Amino acid sequence: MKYMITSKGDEKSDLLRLNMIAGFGEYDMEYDDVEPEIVISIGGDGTFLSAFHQYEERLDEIAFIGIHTGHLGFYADFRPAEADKLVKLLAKGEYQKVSYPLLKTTVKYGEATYLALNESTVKSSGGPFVVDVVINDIHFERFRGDGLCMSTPSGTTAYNKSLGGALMHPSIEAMQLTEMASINNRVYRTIGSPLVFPKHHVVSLQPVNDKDFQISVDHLSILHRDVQEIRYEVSAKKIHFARFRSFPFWRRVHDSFIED
Amino acid sequence: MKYMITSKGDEKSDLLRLNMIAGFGEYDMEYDDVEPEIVISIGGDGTFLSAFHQYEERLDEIAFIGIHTGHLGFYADFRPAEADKLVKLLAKGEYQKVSYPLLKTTVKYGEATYLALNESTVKSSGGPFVVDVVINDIHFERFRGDGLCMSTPSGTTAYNKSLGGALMHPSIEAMQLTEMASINNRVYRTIGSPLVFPKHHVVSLQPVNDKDFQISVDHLSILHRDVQEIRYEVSAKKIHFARFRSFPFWRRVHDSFIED
Amino acid sequence: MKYMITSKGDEKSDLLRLNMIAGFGEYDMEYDDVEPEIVISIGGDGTFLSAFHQYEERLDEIAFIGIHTGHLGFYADFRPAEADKLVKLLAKGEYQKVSYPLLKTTVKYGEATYLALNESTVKSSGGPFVVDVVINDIHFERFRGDGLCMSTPSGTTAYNKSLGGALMHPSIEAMQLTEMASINNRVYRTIGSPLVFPKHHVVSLQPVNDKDFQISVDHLSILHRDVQEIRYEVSAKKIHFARFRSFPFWRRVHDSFIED
Amino acid sequence: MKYMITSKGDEKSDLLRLNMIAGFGEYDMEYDDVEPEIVISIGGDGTFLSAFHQYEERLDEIAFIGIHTGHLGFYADFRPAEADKLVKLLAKGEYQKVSYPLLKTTVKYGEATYLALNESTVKSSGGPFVVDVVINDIHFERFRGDGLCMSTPSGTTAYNKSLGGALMHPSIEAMQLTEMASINNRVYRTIGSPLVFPKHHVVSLQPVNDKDFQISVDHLSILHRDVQEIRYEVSAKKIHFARFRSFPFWRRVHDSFIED
Ligand SMILES: NC(=O)c1ccc[n+]([C@@H]2O[C@H](COP(=O)([O-])OP(=O)(O)OC[C@H]3O[C@@H](n4cnc5c(N)ncnc54)[C@H](OP(=O)(O)O)[C@@H]3O)[C@@H](O)[C@H]2O)c1
Ligand SMILES: NC(=O)c1ccc[n+]([C@@H]2O[C@H](COP(=O)([O-])OP(=O)(O)OC[C@H]3O[C@@H](n4cnc5c(N)ncnc54)[C@H](OP(=O)(O)O)[C@@H]3O)[C@@H](O)[C@H]2O)c1
Ligand SMILES: NC(=O)c1ccc[n+]([C@@H]2O[C@H](COP(=O)([O-])OP(=O)(O)OC[C@H]3O[C@@H](n4cnc5c(N)ncnc54)[C@H](OP(=O)(O)O)[C@@H]3O)[C@@H](O)[C@H]2O)c1
Ligand SMILES: NC(=O)c1ccc[n+]([C@@H]2O[C@H](COP(=O)([O-])OP(=O)(O)OC[C@H]3O[C@@H](n4cnc5c(N)ncnc54)[C@H](OP(=O)(O)O)[C@@H]3O)[C@@H](O)[C@H]2O)c1
Ligand SMILES: [Mn+2]
Ligand SMILES: [Mn+2]
Ligand SMILES: [Mn+2]
Ligand SMILES: [Mn+2]
Repeated sequence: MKYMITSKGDEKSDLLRLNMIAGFGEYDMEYDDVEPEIVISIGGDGTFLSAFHQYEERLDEIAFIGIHTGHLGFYADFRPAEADKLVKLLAKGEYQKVSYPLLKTTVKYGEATYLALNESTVKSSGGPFVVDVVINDIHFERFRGDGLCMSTPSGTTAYNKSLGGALMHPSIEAMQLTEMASINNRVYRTIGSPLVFPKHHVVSLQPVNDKDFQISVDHLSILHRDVQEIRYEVSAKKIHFARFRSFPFWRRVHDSFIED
Repeated sequence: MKYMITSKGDEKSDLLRLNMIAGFGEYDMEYDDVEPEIVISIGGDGTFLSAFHQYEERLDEIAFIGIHTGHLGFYADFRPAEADKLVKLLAKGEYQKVSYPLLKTTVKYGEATYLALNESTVKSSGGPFVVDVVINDIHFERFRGDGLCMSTPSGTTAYNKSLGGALMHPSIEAMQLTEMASINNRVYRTIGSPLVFPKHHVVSLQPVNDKDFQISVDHLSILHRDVQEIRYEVSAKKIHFARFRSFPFWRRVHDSFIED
Repeated sequence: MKYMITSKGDEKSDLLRLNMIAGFGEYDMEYDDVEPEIVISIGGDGTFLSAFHQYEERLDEIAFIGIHTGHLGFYADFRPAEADKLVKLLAKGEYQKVSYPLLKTTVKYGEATYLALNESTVKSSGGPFVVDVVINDIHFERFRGDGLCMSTPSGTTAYNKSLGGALMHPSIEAMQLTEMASINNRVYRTIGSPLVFPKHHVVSLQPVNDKDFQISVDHLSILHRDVQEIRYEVSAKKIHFARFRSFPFWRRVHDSFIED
Repeated sequence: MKYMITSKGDEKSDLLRLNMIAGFGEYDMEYDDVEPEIVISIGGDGTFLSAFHQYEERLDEIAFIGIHTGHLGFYADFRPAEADKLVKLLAKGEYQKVSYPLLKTTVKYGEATYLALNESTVKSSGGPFVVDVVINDIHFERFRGDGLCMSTPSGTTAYNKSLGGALMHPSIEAMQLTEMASINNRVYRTIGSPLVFPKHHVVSLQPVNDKDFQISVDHLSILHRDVQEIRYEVSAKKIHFARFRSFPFWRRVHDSFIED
């Protein structure tokens, strides 16, 4: 099988990467960073997201694995001392594949599309943020605030969590929308609660006055000018994970927020 | 088709009920309150929940319809002035059926089972509330607080909403757990975020010291003594709704919280 | 100086109490549990609150000291290994006094008054909770929910904190009101935010339908029937603390919630 | 008395301004926009804040009055139809003065000072926001998130409110700090609760890595580069309000968020 390794670029990660490559040479496994089937990320969650966006054109051909040399390592399944055992099990093909939903963002002018593994958010180019929120072509609310966040299931432990969103098991094919500091008074009104949307629903944001927005997708943040629409839907594409040990989502959540 | 009507018992509701019965007599529709196929509720959401728990043994044989003479009327599809048109459309059979998920609660001693349309909650019999939260047999957290709430999708606009939970579209077969005033300090720790569980997962609450709990199911509240386990799962049973007009969940939410 | 010691009644606390009494005998200090000037509490925060309510008639004649053999120990200034040094410093009179504000609750029928060191809360006798909230004789809101909490400054780290309230430095002579799961929809509306009231303001709760309420004051909880009014104001009375080492409130907060 | 009027610049406001000037000519009142004693603002709250920052060097020489031709008008005491009666009462000197606390922000490099009527906030220049929070020279927490907000009492109905802060009566000489989307996980920890600081306390923010910050003061937002410290304290200076009718803060709050 062809494989690649992405390193956080610190010393431990580079060297762990050199050892694993050397380990893989002992199994006739071709390192190919153009068309791999297995992508290993050595670092934290930012390094893993970078690895994901490097290969966003080949998502179904690839299965990902993270190694935790970072701080939190939510998407990681392995600590550095397991790295040698990873090489072995991965070479003999003893793993099963797990798929998590992804988020499609579309931006139109007067079209760009993006895939997010954690979330996509929207803020103004500076100055007040005001958008209308249209759900399946019904006008739902006019949002005044700092911004909005739309999150995948596995993204709900991330920025979504800090905004009061719910944590969502990734077997549920959904996306979740949360507010950033909404204004609510006599004249302005938002739902307040996060909203959880099923696979077949479309949430569109439409400008009211200013048409420039700071749009983010995972760690990337781009300015879009003269925007007509930002459309959110659950993607048809999925990320595949290589699992060698049963490591349930809720245990992952527990270890990351409660203890160990 | 056999049918029954439940009234809030105020004057408008009783009289609207008398008129509809008289209307139904003109179509050879048998009023039967033992084995109806259609149950009409005239009142608010409490009246509708009562109607639901009256027939919890016959859920798949029945389709429900609510008429709003109450205050909020979330589960209502009709205002009183449409009542005459309801009789007609229902008699000629021009409706489609919509199904929403339900919540199964099981309580064990040393077993009682209940079905909830909004939610089931747990509090202490007075004195401190402390439980361990076990998800799919993995121990997730020890909860110290006032109580916990587990909510259906259509229940998320209800008590769940007031506790900071997310609103959840009812096409998603899930249940959602939210905290009531959790204690978080140097020594005590909860997740904080609401949790959204898929159909196949089991959440069990297990006592730590006191074993008496105030358990609620929709409007009903019962004391249980010497409790060993409270087990939550998404039910295999569903509630069926008779729909004559397309009335999407998110429009229902909008009309109930934003305007009109 | 006359003194008393209250023990949590576990083995460590009783024995630490016996040693300190024996230590105090070496200084001609009269143990008097009727009219002490110094009250030492050995246990956690519940033990300290009990000690406070034991002497609520003699608040300005007494200065309190807590010793932490409990779990959190927010009101504690000493760990058990410092107990011997406490005896000494307290006998030679090398301490300064610190005063924190208290909360006055008045309940009227058709009058009972209470002093709270943490907070006083109000819930229904079971069934729905609905009250009007009158501030300085202006009608402010009608509250529908689970209950309300009114907290002293030093109480804001306690139940208030779990309800989203702000932490408040005790040099500020104020009381703070927070909601328990308020209902907010098209027809029902509360402020949502906690409210912070100055010394000279009066907040009165007035029943709407049910007139029986579960009223709490610190760890005590009493049923009141046929209630006409619950009136909250910042008390004229203060609790005095004996301080031997500078131990600022914000450091106390840090040690209790962030680390150490 | 010398006086000036600031207009929102829409048609109603300009014309209401022309009429009031003409009204004031009938009383020998000198319009002076250099050294007035009375500053009238015609518009919404943004127009009023602009009026405040225009005269921040002469705060004790001036008393402010707002006229509501905007949308919310929190700082307004008058609607346009009262404008004629305002001219009269203000000319005959029948008013009393009300003073609200202000917030001092100091920024140091390797000093700029600002006065805020609502709040001052801090965010990064793009990229992650990380600061240490030092209270009275004790290190309290390391904040990771989107930013922080420090608010006056009368500012607590504003941005503070949208971030979950408490509303604070302006007789309390305090400032309140609230988080913008803090990150809390196994490794990162913030207090979460808002913090309310008394007049004599100093809160200093100190950079950890990036030293460029987007700092706001009311409607103004400035980039500061190579920042060493951001220091918050309750100002010695106060804003004076001209009151002709008793209009209590809590009634103002009620009218702005509950109804009318
Ligand atoms: N106010 C906020 O909470 C906020 C603001 C902006 C971005 N973010 C998150 O930061 C992500 C990307 O930034 P970055 O990781 O490259 O730098 P970063 O600023 O260090 O990310 C912040 C933290 O989020 C963690 N994280 C990332 N994905 C997660 C997930 N699915 N579940 C739980 N935690 C997760 C990171 O873990 P590691 O320790 O392994 O790096 C890190 O601890 C965004 O996708 C976004 O979700 C959060
Ligand atoms: N702190 C809280 O928020 C709280 C506490 C206890 C119970 N509840 C809710 O009250 C329900 C049953 O009580 P009740 O209706 O008989 O008396 P209730 O006290 O009047 O119910 C409270 C309000 O919830 C509304 N409601 C019920 N189901 C809803 C839903 N699926 N979505 C949105 N709103 C909904 C009711 O609407 P109507 O105006 O049509 O009656 C009423 O406005 C419980 O199942 C529970 O969800 C809420
Ligand atoms: N949902 C909630 O958060 C909730 C519900 C009811 C009561 N309470 C609190 O419990 C207090 C009395 O109960 P209890 O202590 O006898 O039994 P408790 O149930 O053990 O008290 C709960 C926790 O609050 C802590 N606590 C008490 N006063 C505090 C303060 N000023 N600041 C920070 N933490 C404080 C206690 O500390 P220790 O470990 O030292 O005992 C304990 O960790 C009430 O006054 C009330 O504030 C909280
Ligand atoms: N996410 C947020 O909530 C957020 C973000 C940035 C700024 N702000 C607020 O906006 C203020 C300045 O902006 P702006 O007014 O010029 O434009 P703005 O964006 O229109 O201000 C937002 C709203 O805040 C209201 N407001 C201002 N001061 C208030 C107060 N003391 N109490 C209650 N509401 C108040 C404004 O009232 P009017 O209708 O009369 O204009 C407006 O409704 C800032 O000082 C800041 O407090 C809020
Ligand atoms: Mn990272
Ligand atoms: Mn009801
Ligand atoms: Mn205790
Ligand atoms: Mn404005």
